[PDB]
Amino acid sequence: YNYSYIFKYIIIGDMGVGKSCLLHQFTEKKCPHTIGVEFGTRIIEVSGQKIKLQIWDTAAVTRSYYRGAAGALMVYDITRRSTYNHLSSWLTDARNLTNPNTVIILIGNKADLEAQRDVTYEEAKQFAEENGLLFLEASAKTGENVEDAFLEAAKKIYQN
Ligand SMILES: Nc1nc2c(ncn2[C@@H]2O[C@H](COP(=O)(O)OP(=O)(O)O)[C@@H](O)[C@H]2O)c(=O)[nH]1
Ligand SMILES: [Ca+2]
Repeated sequence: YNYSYIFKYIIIGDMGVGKSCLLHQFTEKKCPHTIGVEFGTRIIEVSGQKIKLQIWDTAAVTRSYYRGAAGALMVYDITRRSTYNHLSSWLTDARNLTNPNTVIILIGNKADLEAQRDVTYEEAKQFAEENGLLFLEASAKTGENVEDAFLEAAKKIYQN
């Protein structure tokens, strides 16, 4: 496919929140023994425009990809409050290490584990709003809201 832009995304968050899984769900749209996908690409369509997305689970060239990041998916696990409590630390890196146009989107992953919910939708939304973040709850496992996660960022990126 004949893209016209390249948006670089980072994905960041505590270990085990589902970053690789989110990346794989988005880039393959579908192996516990594996380390887990680190990097991926996908040509999406956003406002009648074809854009190549580069997506990197980042946890020299790394610093240069950071500085050129159009978007940043900041991920927590809704079943583990500690991953939510670490969000201000990730946001500091996400802001400090990228550039002034970088669109940050908060993702509350593992939403399918509803019986294990440890963080409310509401408190997380208030954090997002306070910090000017887009915010979705998602499930990398089922695929619920995973495209929207990547596509919502991309639409806001395109407006600049
Ligand atoms: N139930 C559920 N498990 C998930 C989800 N996303 C990831 N996992 C599991 O969480 C574990 C760690 O996921 P991974 O993507 O490697 O996390 P990472 O360390 O953030 O890259 C694995 O056993 C995944 O199968 C999800 O949306 N729902
Ligand atoms: Ca990973």
